[PDB]
Amino acid sequence: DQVRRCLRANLLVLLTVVAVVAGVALGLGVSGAGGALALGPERLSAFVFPGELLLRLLRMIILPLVVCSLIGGAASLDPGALGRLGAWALLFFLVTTLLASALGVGLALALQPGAASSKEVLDSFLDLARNIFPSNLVSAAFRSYSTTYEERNITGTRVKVPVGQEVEGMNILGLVVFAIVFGVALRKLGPEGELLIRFFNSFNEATMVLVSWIMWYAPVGIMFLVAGKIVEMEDVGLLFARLGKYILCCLLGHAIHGLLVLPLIYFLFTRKNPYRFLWGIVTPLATAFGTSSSSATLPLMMKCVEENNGVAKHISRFILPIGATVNMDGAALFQCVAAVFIAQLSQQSLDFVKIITILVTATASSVGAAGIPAGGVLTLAIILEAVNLPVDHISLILAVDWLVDRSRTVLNVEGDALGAGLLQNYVDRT
Amino acid sequence: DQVRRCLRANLLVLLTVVAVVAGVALGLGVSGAGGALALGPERLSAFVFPGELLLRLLRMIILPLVVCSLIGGAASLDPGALGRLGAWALLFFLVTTLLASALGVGLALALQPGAASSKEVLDSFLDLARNIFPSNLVSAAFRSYSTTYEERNITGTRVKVPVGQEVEGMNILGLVVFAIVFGVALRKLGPEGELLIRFFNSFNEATMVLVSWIMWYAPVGIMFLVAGKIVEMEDVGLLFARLGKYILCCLLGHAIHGLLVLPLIYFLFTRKNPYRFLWGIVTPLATAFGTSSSSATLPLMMKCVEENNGVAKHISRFILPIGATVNMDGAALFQCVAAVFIAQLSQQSLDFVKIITILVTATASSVGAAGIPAGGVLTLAIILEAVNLPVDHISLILAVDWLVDRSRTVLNVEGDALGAGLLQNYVDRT
Amino acid sequence: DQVRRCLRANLLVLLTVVAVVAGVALGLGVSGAGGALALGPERLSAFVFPGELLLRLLRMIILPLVVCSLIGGAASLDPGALGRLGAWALLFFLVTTLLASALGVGLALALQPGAASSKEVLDSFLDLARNIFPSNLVSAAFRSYSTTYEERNITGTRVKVPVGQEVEGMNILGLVVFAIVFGVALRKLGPEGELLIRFFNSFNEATMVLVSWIMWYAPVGIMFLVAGKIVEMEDVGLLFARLGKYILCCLLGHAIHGLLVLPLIYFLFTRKNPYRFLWGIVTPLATAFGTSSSSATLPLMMKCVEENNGVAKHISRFILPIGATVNMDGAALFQCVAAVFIAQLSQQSLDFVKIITILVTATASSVGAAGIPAGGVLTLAIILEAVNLPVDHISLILAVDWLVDRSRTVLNVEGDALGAGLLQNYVDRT
Repeated sequence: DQVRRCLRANLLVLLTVVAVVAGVALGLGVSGAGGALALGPERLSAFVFPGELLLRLLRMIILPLVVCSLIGGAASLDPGALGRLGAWALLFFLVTTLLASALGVGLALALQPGAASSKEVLDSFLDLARNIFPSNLVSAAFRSYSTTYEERNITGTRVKVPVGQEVEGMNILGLVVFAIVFGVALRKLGPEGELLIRFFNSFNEATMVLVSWIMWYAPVGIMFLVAGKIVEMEDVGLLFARLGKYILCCLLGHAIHGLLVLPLIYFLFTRKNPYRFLWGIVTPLATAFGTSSSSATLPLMMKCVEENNGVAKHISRFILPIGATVNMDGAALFQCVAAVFIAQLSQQSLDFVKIITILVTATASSVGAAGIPAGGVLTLAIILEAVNLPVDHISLILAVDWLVDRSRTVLNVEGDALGAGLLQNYVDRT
Repeated sequence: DQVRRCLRANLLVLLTVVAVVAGVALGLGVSGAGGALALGPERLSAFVFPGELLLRLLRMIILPLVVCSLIGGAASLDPGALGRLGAWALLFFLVTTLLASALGVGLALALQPGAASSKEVLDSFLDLARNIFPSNLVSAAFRSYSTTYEERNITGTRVKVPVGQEVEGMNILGLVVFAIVFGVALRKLGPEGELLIRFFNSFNEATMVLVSWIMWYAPVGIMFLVAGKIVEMEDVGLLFARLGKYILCCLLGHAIHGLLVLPLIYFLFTRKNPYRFLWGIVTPLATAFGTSSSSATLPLMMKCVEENNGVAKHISRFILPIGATVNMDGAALFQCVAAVFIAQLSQQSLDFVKIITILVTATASSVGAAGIPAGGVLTLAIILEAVNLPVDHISLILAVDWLVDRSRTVLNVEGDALGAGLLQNYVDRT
Repeated sequence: DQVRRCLRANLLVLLTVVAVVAGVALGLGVSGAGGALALGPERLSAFVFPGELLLRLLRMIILPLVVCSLIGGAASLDPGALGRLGAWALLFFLVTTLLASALGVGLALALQPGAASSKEVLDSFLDLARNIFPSNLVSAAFRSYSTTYEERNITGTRVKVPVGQEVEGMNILGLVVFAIVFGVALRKLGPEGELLIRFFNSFNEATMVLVSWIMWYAPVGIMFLVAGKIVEMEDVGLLFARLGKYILCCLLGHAIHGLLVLPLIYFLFTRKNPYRFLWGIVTPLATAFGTSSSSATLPLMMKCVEENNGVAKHISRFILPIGATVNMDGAALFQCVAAVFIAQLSQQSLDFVKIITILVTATASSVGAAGIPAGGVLTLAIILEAVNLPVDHISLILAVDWLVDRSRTVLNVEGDALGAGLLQNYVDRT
């Protein structure tokens, strides 16, 4: 009786969990021989080919997406005409998202999950500040700046001077900055520039449907990508231990954040115990753990914040609906652990500017992730292509995304709940 | 009395036939010395320079044209709300255009006209399936994917593994696929995405006027291109024999198609003799041979299909006006013989995926060719740039385009006439 | 009392003159040691880095600016429906701007200011005519055509044949030509193509505000650019002599033009003495020298042309407001002396086609310069990037721009004043 009411509703989720559980089985059926006994390199990158085609489609789409959604979502970003009473709420959201992402990078650099087994001088801050502001906007859709060294035989015979050249791989770091600045420009332009907001916001909605079609293709690509990814490692008992250490490190980041950082930020200004606040708001967190979505939590959260932890009733309907779309600390933890776990699963050595352009671009991507159908994974592929990491390891993270999701939902509501607790103590004392 | 009523009406056609007949004369006046006695290579590519400038202008225009006309013509492509009663007519049009193009490629590979006188493994189907879906959309306006080989000294000392890189020459194969998918996306988006259809369909009409100006320049370019093309061959009696074999092979393809393939497709389902149908519709084919245009045939064809070969009168006003713009089998023959005659006039060896991306891109270009002023030749330059063939041989084909046109018009009306004969036998039996 | 009425009004001009006068002081404070005693090349291009960031931002903006302002300003270019009675005025404006620019190039090639201290054959007119009409429009936003030579061992063993390749650096020469032709196309398209004029003219006004923000950043960049530019020369008493010879040559070009060329053009057709005309129009030129702006001159100029040098009263309100925005001979002198002074300040040897694409692109940029905030300097950076000159010397020209501006304003009003004197003698004789 439930063959056309349950399976038809979430057919894509059943299809991708069948494709993952038959992707590990196909990879084990190839690894029973191995990566070189069935067929060698002449057909190794022809068995894994739909798992390359999915990445071709995703890299095709993240060029219109991050430059047409940021223009339409920074031209519709209101200044303090929206209210300076909730601008401290936006500052709190940005600061706690940056602290969440920095805690994720720090914890998955300290615990080091996945690492079980060119020389560039420290002035590559210049190689990032030349990359924020690109030289032109058509040669910043496929290639970025990079400084290489040489010898000129001056002052003796050997000295290392840097020379600059634009090498391949697009810069999403310098194409979200132009998109943000152009969105602020179209907001400042007023009613003369509404045609551009309508054009760039009908172009973003004409790309989300392409994401819908690509995610409908994505079971086949994720099956062959998992199959090609657990064969190339030539080890199955080690990769599941690396995934277990990844889940342990990300759950530890969620627990450490939501039990010691946001309580400390609440205690530093309110100077009342935040655990009484959390004991008031158990049941919205208990249903956010339940349904694993921050949309069905918001009415019950906006209700239950009133009776126990009494607020002024005009900020809890103002910062809470913009606290479940803008403030997402759990997605910041997931992007900043699941993109320094891939950097220790392929040994890319994680230069000190890759930390900055994995931290600020996952702060600037947890505020607009939950509009995309597969939001948290395509917005991880964006920050993987922004630091030139291998995107092919996205399927070992999409395989264990449910264990992380069921405790990732609660941080996104805990953040703006403690923001509602914090912002009421800047108006009860003036 | 007819100096301002006849010459002013078709001045471009008189100008281009004067420029062709003075292009062969100028090429013969240079070949009286030859390609190296007047001036050598220091001024050989300075005498043929306007015939290079015309190709620069055409390659400039086929980037906005095939990506802004396909979006506007696939967003205005109606689904079966247009009618499933004539969706078998569209399937018939696509199948007979593919069969016409395959017959053209097969016949001009078998008879081999024009051939009178890098190693890549058979897995370059991967090099086309990586090219359908490009990696990004700004680096697919000038460069396409291509797999090259090397040696890695593994398993012995010598093995041939493929490595990938994006080499120059744009991919029109993977820029019509994104345009088609984006047009279907803008159709699905409904009334929120009408601004993009108006933008991309005012951008296509603001490029057709550039085609009008370039075709007004085109006499000078075609004169110097013919002059440079019959000098470089260093032979005049052989090139006219190759053009004669080209005209013979394309006329043989038209005759074989319109007398043995579409009759066979009609006989396989209706099982009545199609030559009685053609004996009913002699005179619309006889005036389509006359005026050499499928626009002045359509009222007389839509009339004469009724009285003799009686139809249900609601499909002959429905599939016939969409059978003279969409179904063009003669243009498919002309594109798929005149682009494997250039591949045997310059020895490009015609790899087995170039047959596929000369067959499906001339099936997908005979449905939108007759809106451009010089439609059948610019849409041949498109499929020449899609397979990296030399576009410079377009002027030996535009020189003999009248002998092919006067029997190319009749296939485009014979196709939908037999489609009207076929579709009436899927409703008289239900 | 004047701390919030004078300093708040022109804060950017005070900030940039403080940044220039503290840019020469910082450069002298580094040159007290020199370019290699404080820190060598490992930190020489890290002290001059904001003066590189300003050039990165300017090269980012001149790609949307010159292709979105020319479309919107050539689609709003009226044909002779504006009037053939003032089309000779537009021809006069174009001819005197070309003569002004040619006099500037000739005078700063003859006097040779700043010159105190690859082989390509003369057929690089082909390398410019292949660059006017680019091969495609996405690979003409960052790279242009360039012919290099080789040897093929034919006809002996050594001969020099040219081969072509697209090398880096965008072609603004071939991206204003497509923009002009597209603007004429959108004008011809009529009311079907008003959406594109509104899109490309709301995109140009959404880039002028980015020029406003970049010019607000520009004090820091111009301070560090002046500081890095007077250190690298390793000479301070010579660079100020080169700037003095630059000011002398440009003032000599202004004086020679406005006292011997436009008087000669007036005398060649009217055959009356133009110095009586100038003695009538002393005081509009005397206030144009005063306020240094051609906007506050136009009412007094349009008044004072009537009473003394009597005109037909319908051309002095028609060609004078389009003579203070379109005709700017002083800006043509400044662009065509200040871009062959940089070519003699860095020894780029000034090939005979760089004269043509520094002359016609500064004729085609003095007609739309006075809409940009820093118009005369960004429109100099455009023509410096169009000929691949070093843009880094823009700050030695922006430092002495006031001495040139106060006598550059008077040529832009003298031009259309003598045009009003000229055009009245093609209607008083018919």
